Amino acid sequence: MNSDVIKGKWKQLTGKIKERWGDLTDDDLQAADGHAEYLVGKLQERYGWSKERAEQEVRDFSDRL
Repeated sequence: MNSDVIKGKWKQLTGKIKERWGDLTDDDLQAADGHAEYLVGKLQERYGWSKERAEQEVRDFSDRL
């Protein structure tokens, strides 16, 4: 039930993440770490939510996968 498929298809999902969250910079996504915790980091960097709120939206994107 718990698997980070985001880090696997990261450089592919980048465009879909930029589509999902327009405020997220593709260049910032297409960097390094990739895995879920990096989405949270960029969500904090760009937006600035609570990690729990970030988790929810990240898993929302994971649901779309």
